Formats: sequence, C-alpha cells, structure tokens
Amino acid sequence: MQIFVKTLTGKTITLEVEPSDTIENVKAKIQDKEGIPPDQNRLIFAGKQLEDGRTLSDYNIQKESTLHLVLRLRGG
Repeated sequence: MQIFVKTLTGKTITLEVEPSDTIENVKAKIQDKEGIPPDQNRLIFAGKQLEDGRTLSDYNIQKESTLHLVLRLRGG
C-alpha cells in the first residue's frame, strides 16, 4: 500500500506501508523516511484524528489515501 500526507507548505509526503499497519508503525516510518515528529504537528484524515492501538484499514484509510496535516497548538 502507498499513502500520502498533505502538509500546509504544499509538499506531498509519500509513504510505503501494509494495509494491516498499526497507526504506531506509520508514526515511526514518517520520522525515519522524512522527519515529521509529534511535538510540531498532528495528522488528520476525513475530518477525524488518528491515534495508537488502531490500524489504517480500521480508520477506512484505503490505498492511495491522502491524509491532511495540521500543526500543533500555541499557548500556556
């Protein structure tokens, strides 16, 4: 399975995965391949957020899927 991430700065990230992949395996692969750590952003798909213990196909994340991204928040 190939999948895609939509950054704010207009750069499409490409990733190679199994349809079986746990959301953690994808959170790992993105930082080895490119370098997108959690302390700066948060991955979105079809308005829903994506967290651990689940899989790609459970979120209905098909092959060729484009995920959005956001940033992390600001304050104190």
